[PDB]
Amino acid sequence: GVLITGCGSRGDTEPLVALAARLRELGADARMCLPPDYVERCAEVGVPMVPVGRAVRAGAREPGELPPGAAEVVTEVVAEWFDKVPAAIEGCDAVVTTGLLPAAVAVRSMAEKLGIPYRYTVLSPDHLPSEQSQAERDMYNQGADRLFGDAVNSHRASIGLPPVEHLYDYGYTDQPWLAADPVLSPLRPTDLGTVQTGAWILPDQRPLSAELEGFLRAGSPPVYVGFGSGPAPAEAARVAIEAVRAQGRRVVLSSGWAGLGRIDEGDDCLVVGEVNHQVLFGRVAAVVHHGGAGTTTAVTRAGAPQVVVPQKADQPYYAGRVADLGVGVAHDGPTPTVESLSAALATALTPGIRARAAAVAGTIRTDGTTVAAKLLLEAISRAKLAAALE
Ligand SMILES: O=c1ccn([C@@H]2O[C@H](COP(=O)(O)OP(=O)(O)O)[C@@H](O)[C@H]2O)c(=O)[nH]1
Repeated sequence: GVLITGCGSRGDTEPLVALAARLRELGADARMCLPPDYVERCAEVGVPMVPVGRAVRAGAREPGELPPGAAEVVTEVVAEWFDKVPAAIEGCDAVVTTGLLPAAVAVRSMAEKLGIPYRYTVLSPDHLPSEQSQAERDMYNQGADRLFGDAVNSHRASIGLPPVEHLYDYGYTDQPWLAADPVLSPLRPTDLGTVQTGAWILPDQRPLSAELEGFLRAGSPPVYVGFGSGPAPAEAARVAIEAVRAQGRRVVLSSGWAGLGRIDEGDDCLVVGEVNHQVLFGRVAAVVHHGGAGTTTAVTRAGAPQVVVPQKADQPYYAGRVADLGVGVAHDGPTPTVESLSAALATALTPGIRARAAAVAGTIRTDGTTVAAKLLLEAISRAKLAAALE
């Protein structure tokens, strides 16, 4: 089998689920360890998953309950991953991981004990160890060793392993994969070591809800607005609904983890939970979003013009890429006004940008999980998987 693990928000998780589902399609018994947020997501695509640790979404936790990334709970997190992974990693021939470092180091430790290959994956080029300075890598290593090195080493001893240090190097490896689209996120030409697979995208077969189908059929193509797993700007729903209205468009408002909702009873608005983005984004006039490596990839592949309203990370990088590609607008700052979002939308709603977005869509590959599957085949070899890829 193959074990796939991670701890993070939806963007850290969805690519992993994509890889797991692809591996199962290719005849490999891929299974996962993920935070409990993702139970429904894995089940609906037929991927076995073992929940590990605290929920990542605040609203999924108890009041006052700290997130898995909180420094205060790191000892517990390390213990939990060492407790729950052994049953899942049994019978596995390789492990692929992204996300939270203390969890990743626990997972690599268990891979090391079993003598099976471990691969870490990053989702945007700026996160590659080789894109950090030496001083930065030193700093990350020292921080990790100091914060949770003792806990990791205690659990390593419990399974007979020697101590390890430089936990950033250890968790990320010396050459993590880059599961990111090369058009959207180009890798510098001098980097020969990084394997850039393309984004890991699950071909989404889920139907749209009856309510969303009805909404789409009942009028002109709407504008989607959503902020994904992350925070939304002050007055986000009001500003976005009013700005979209100003452009003579209907609104699909994704509640997201921020829990956005309608501002009135207007029938020109539909509030949605989880949706099939691949399908929906082909049926909207534009997408206002946080940029989100995964969301940006989905929008770009769907060919919808964009307004990127970056909040944190990472996200300003994607806003800039979208603007550079000419397929959308990089909103100036994290907090739109009705005026600023209206202006950005007007630009994103031209026939020209529609054509540009349509063209760039065809350049975005969706077979990154097949590249990853082949990489796994070669790592394990050094059966049904070789046969399926042939
Ligand atoms: O209703 C939704 C919300 C999210 N996604 C997918 O979840 C991923 C979110 O990726 P991103 O990197 O933007 O994650 P975030 O920053 O929101 O955690 C993308 O593949 C989205 O298309 C989806 O299919 N439907």
